[PDB]
Amino acid sequence: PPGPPGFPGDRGLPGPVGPPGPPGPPG
Amino acid sequence: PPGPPGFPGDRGLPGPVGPPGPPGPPG
Amino acid sequence: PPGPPGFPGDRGLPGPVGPPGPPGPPG
Repeated sequence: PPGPPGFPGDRGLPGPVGPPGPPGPPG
Repeated sequence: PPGPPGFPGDRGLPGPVGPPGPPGPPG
Repeated sequence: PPGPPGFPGDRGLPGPVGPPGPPGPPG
């Protein structure tokens, strides 16, 4: 008889860090 | 006897890029 | 026969927030 389903996979890697933000308000 | 368990699932796909940084400090 | 493949892993989490932007214009 056929075996049972394989074990579910691991969660993926986290995404990369986001890019830098934009310039702040004028002084 | 039944066959072996199936092959393990693949790791999930990488997550999306993180959000852009917040605005900088005042000038 | 071996069982079917395992369910694929769930997608990774979004990355953390990017660095703060630079200081704003001198104004």
